[PDB]
Amino acid sequence: MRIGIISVGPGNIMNLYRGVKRASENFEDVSIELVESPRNDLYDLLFIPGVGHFGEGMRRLRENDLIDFVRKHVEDERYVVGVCLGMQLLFEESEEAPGVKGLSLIEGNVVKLRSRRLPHMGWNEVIFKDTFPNGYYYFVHTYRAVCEEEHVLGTTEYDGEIFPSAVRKGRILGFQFHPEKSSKIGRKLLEKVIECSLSR
Repeated sequence: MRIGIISVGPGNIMNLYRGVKRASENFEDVSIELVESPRNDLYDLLFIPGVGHFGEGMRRLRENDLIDFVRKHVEDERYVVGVCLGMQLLFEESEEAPGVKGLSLIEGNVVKLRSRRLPHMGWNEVIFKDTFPNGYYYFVHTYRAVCEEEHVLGTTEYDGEIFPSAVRKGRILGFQFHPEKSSKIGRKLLEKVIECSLSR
């Protein structure tokens, strides 16, 4: 159907765009658009990317009146996928930015990794509960989500601490790693995502 990628948030999103583009190749009738405002009608797959601090992430979302647009997609039973910082924005709050409310699309909060050597950077394994490919992905983050098991899609360890590298609540997905920077298994992940939104 129609895939949308929010393009306002911190960090360059062209990489995730290329990744999603090449991944939607093997299928068809797949439209990809960059989203800057609500001045677009619902997509079937909406990506919320980003690389930066929780606070700026939400600011670029509200400054462009995109918050309701995102909440609108969930209520309307559509697939919303948070990538990297976008995954964190899915929760209620974060230590990285006190007082700033998150999209609150998933019950839980965000806290800094316990490790002394931050930020967490490099490849690490992600073990999925189901659906997606176990394997190594590329992470670059300082914060992690803290949610209930019910919403844990995948896990990853860094310096003794295991955290949810992937989360799920209905048609809402979140990946703490960069799919577009995870080569083979990444494109495969993105494909599986498109694949899931194609059915239902």
